[PDB]
Amino acid sequence: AKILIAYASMSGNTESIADLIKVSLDAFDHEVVLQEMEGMDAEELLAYDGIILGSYTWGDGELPFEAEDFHDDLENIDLAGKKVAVFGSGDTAYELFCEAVTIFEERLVERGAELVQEGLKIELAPEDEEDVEKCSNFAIAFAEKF
Ligand SMILES: Cc1cc2nc3c(=O)[nH]c(=O)nc-3n(C[C@H](O)[C@H](O)[C@H](O)COP(=O)(O)O)c2cc1C
Ligand SMILES: [Ca+2]
Ligand SMILES: [Ca+2]
Repeated sequence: AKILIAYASMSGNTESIADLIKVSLDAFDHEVVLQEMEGMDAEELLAYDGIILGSYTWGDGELPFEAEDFHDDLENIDLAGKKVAVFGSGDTAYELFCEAVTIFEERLVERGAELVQEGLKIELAPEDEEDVEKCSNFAIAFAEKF
């Protein structure tokens, strides 16, 4: 086991970002598991060397209902030594664009994880050239940390 991508997606935008990151991480002969974070016991993260969380942002910059349980679930695990990163899909029409990226970044650092880079912030779906290149650069820099 190596790198885990746990994502929360409702309309598919964050899921599409998770798919792009995994494919890049595949090209480096890493072991990349792709999972949804809902109903996922947070204990599973300790089997991995790297962990990449991903979530969309819901009302008033709050985590979606599905991700707050997993976020609170992280309260009781030591992530010391785990190299982590965060991504998310939001909409700049809101004041708190991709607050979920900041929320999960603080929580992972709050539990001893080594945050290797600033989170990836995509608007809506990664359905154009520079969004795909944003994901491609983010995933490669994470692989350079390994
Ligand atoms: C009711 C509602 C509230 C939202 N609030 C925010 C927000 O506070 N900040 C933000 O960046 N995006 C917000 N969004 C936009 C979603 O984060 C955006 O549509 C995202 O791409 C959905 O990702 P998904 O396809 O993985 O579900 C909101 C969307 C809805 C419908
Ligand atoms: Ca986009
Ligand atoms: Ca663009």
